Amino acid sequence: GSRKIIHVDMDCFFAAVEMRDNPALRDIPIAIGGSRERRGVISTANYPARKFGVRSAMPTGMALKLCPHLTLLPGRFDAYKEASNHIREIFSRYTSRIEPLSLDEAYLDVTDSVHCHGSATLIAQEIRQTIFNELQLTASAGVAPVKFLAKIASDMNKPNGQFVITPAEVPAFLQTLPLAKIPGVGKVSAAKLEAMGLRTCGDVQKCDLVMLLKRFGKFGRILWERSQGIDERDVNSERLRKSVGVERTMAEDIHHWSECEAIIERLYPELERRLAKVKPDLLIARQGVKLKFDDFQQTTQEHVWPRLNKADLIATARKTWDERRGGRGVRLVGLHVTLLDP
DNA sequence: TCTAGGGTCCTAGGACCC
DNA sequence: TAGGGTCCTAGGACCCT
Ligand SMILES: [Mg+2]
Ligand SMILES: [Mg+2]
Repeated sequence: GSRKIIHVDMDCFFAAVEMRDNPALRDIPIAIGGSRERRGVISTANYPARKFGVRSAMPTGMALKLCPHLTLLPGRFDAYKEASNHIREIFSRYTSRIEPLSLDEAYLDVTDSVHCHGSATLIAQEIRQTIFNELQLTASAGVAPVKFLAKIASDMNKPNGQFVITPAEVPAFLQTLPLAKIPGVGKVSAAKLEAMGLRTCGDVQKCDLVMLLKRFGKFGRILWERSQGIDERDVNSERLRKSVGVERTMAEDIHHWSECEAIIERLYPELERRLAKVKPDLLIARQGVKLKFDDFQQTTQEHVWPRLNKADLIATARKTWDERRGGRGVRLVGLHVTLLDP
């Protein structure tokens, strides 16, 4: 009983939308990201910019040093949300078994699909073609028997391509697969694994589950499982958002409580507006604040609270400011709510 | 170069309950 | 009756763009 999992992933999503809506941007290096003066980072870049080394999460000052002609865009999030809604509606034409992971990607379980003669390869191709036909954006896709391999596979033939891993091909694929390619294995984990001589899934296959469990806890079981292609996580179409946050990094650090309070006055109506979209009565489980300091340590303090309330967020930020700032500049202020459970 | 803003999930100590 | 359970909370790795 092998499943058929597709992972669909839009190509250079934000930049692809901006190029479609303004073809003057198609052939020059562009990126969505905050300006160097706004102390921004790159959200994403198109391929002309990626050629210079520009990457997501790169500080904008670095991207502009690599690519002096980089054209920087602020982002049009309703445009991306509209594209997201459209591709999820296209997914629904093939299956209801859809787990979105972000605006531009989703897992599909097409095990029980009768479309395209049961071929997940052809379903993926048809989805990608339909997306191009109806949105004039391209997507890539990965097909595999489990989630994480499908998600890895969708990167292998990007842009505008796809890659299929059959069960017969899984062992050879895993043997030299870098651990850092597994979603959830990030820089810190890959470095700790590298330092004990573990770089690939083939390396972890030579390890004892008990050792990994002592050395990493539950993460060690996930590493053990993924390194032999085990991933029983079902595609789940019923996940719901659990939190809403609004935060801003200032162009210059602030050093005075008056400046912090003034920023919160701007953030609060935005938090209220976004909460009201999903919870019109503003009823919540917790609310709280975030400060990030000029040396990049960050603190959050949140608490049980029944309904979004500005004065309590200001009061809480004042306590955090007085108690934890230690004369440092503050580069970021944020507000936060935790939503009621169901 | 100088480090975003939207989030999910896991950990772990103490409070609290029995 | 010596420890078994379950929330509150802060922090941090990690994910997407
Ligand atoms: Mg993408
Ligand atoms: Mg994606």
